[PDB]
Amino acid sequence: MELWLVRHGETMWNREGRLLGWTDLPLTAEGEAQARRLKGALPSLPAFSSDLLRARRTAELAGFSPRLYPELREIHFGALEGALWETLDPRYKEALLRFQGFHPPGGESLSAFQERVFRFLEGLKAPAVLFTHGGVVRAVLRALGEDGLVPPGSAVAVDWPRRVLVRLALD
Repeated sequence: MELWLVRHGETMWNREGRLLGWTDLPLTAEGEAQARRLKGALPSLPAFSSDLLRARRTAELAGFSPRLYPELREIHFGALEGALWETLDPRYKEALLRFQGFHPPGGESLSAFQERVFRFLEGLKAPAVLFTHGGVVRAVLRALGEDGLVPPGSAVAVDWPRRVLVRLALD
């Protein structure tokens, strides 16, 4: 089934390189500009969005009025929320780089995160645009066997759960 996933615009923790999960930060001015650029570049499909501010706002600026689902949230980093990627302990860094065996204290395991995301995708009954997060887009792209890193404010379309259709970045 055709699904479009959008990585929300940038927040301050993107340029600062800090893990941003359930911490509810707003978009930066540039993050809002990235979101506005998506208007007219995405299909007019039903829209669903993570309830976190940065995702909701990206959807709004992109011209949508999405229904909110926390199931579309970024992974909960637990005690690692706000941690600088640069100084992350090797165990955590390798786990995130390899996207495996990640279980932050007080947070959500990568396994639980994947089950959450894929369960939500399975429940969709028709093509839709999903305003979400970097980790969600990454989980989907990786499950489809491709590199999962995409720019903030960019999108990807996939035929779930078979293949990636397109990656769309604007400037």
